[PDB]
Amino acid sequence: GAMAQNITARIGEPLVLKCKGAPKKPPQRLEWKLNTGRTEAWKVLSPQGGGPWDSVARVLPNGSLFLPAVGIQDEGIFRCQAMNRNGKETKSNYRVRVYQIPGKPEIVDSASELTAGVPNKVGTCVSEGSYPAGTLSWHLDGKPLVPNEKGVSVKEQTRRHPETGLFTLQSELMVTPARGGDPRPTFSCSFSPGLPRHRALRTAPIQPRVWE
Amino acid sequence: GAMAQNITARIGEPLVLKCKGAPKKPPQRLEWKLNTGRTEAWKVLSPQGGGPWDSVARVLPNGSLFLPAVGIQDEGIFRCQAMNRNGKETKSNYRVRVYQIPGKPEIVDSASELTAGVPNKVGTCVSEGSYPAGTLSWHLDGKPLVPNEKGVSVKEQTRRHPETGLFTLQSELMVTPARGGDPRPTFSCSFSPGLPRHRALRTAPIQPRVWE
Ligand SMILES: O=C(O)c1cc2ccc(I)cc2[nH]1
Ligand SMILES: O=C(O)c1cc2ccc(I)cc2[nH]1
Ligand SMILES: O=C(O)c1cc2ccc(I)cc2[nH]1
Ligand SMILES: O=C(O)c1cc2ccc(I)cc2[nH]1
Ligand SMILES: O=C(O)c1cc2ccc(I)cc2[nH]1
Ligand SMILES: O=C(O)c1cc2ccc(I)cc2[nH]1
Ligand SMILES: O=C(O)c1cc2ccc(I)cc2[nH]1
Ligand SMILES: O=C(O)c1cc2ccc(I)cc2[nH]1
Ligand SMILES: [Cl-]
Ligand SMILES: [Cl-]
Repeated sequence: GAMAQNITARIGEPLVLKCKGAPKKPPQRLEWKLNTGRTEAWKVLSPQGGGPWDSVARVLPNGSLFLPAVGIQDEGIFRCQAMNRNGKETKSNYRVRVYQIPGKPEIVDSASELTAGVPNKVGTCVSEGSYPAGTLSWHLDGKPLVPNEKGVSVKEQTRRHPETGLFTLQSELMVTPARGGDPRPTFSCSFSPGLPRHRALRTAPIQPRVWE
Repeated sequence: GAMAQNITARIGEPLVLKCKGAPKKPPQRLEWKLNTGRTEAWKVLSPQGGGPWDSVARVLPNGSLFLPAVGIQDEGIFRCQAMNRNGKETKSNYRVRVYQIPGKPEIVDSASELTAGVPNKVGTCVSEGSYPAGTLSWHLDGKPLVPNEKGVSVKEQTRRHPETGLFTLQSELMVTPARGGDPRPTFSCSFSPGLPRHRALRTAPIQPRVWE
């Protein structure tokens, strides 16, 4: 599309979008246009408001668009077009992407005993409540574990909450420890969000014992 | 009072205040308490809402307090008290101060001719639409002009808009130019807001001719 300001809105939280170039108070010649999961192509919202959209998004006195609680279906394009007292036309363009942070990831069914030279199920990492899905990754003593390599194998699984649409991730790690290695390695798991500039969450490490 | 987070809210703009430690969605055991120009001591606001206060401030689904258009009377203390699913009590304390930026200051009735050795009316600086009042200051070639020093005299005036309560400032500068000075000095005027970390606004300079 066109050049836009990217907005990352957290699910459940309010969102205010500024209509640039609008008078600070009524009277106002402005209109918002949005194309989201809630619309069939473009929907026009006006200061006068009215109808079902009043429960989703309303134009504020200063012309900004206000959404009291952002949802998954509010992802999309939000545009404002305004005329000021001097007659200049000003346009605002926002690309809104929504997200939710999962709870802290947890390692379940961890092994306490690993045999070197044979495949071993190390553990299962679980992360619940993310949007977008994001990914789970494993770490050995700080170094990321690369799947399908040095005897490392990972299986992954994704479920969706039937009501909220938030994602639960599950990742099982299997390793074949090399003969003559660290007898007490430290394994950990991290959740990486799908969105840029978002922090990664890490589990408490597990430290099984290995048989050389 | 108690330790608080300072909030500077612009008049006419929405304000969202987070209720820390609250569940992200209803059901919620929280309450807001506010003491502002609108209240007689403390007023309690609840998620259920209702009554005239619904037109001024409402608790959002995530527990935050939302004011669609802040006014002068909204200055004051805003507190939230919340219990989470684990039973921990969390308190939020906000000291809200409101403001409005005036229009660009202007010099009117500026003189084109100053006689050195006698008092001369240099000009009158005008700033309209500020809250809080703020102050007007004069500058000679970048250097601030200190009133009642070196033949400098300033007279000041403050008016209030009868409906909006915003302030209009007026400042008249008189100087006695020293014999043997800059034949074309540059005078300017600046508005300094009453609130900290807010930028100063400066007028276009005036450059009269001075009389040796
Ligand atoms: O209500 C009106 O008269 C009015 C609405 C509106 C929306 C965008 C532009 I550019 C001018 C406008 N004028
Ligand atoms: O009338 C409106 O709401 C409106 C239309 C429109 C077209 C391109 C861009 I960038 C912003 C816009 N805003
Ligand atoms: O029924 C109500 O009290 C009520 C719901 C609702 C949804 C979005 C907006 I903006 C204002 C609202 N008021
Ligand atoms: O002027 C008013 O009373 C007023 C208008 C208006 C529009 C959207 C929302 I959310 C709150 C509002 N309050
Ligand atoms: O009656 C209720 O449900 C209720 C409200 C409320 C507000 C703050 C705190 I700490 C506990 C609370 N319990
Ligand atoms: O125009 C309306 O129906 C309307 C007024 C109004 C005042 C405060 C809040 I929070 C929401 C509002 N909606
Ligand atoms: O979940 C609730 O009780 C609740 C809905 C809702 C919609 C608009 C506004 I402003 C405040 C709200 N609070
Ligand atoms: O109702 C109360 O007793 C009460 C609530 C509340 C919220 C924040 C702070 I700092 C002090 C408080 N006292
Ligand atoms: Cl539609
Ligand atoms: Cl009261």
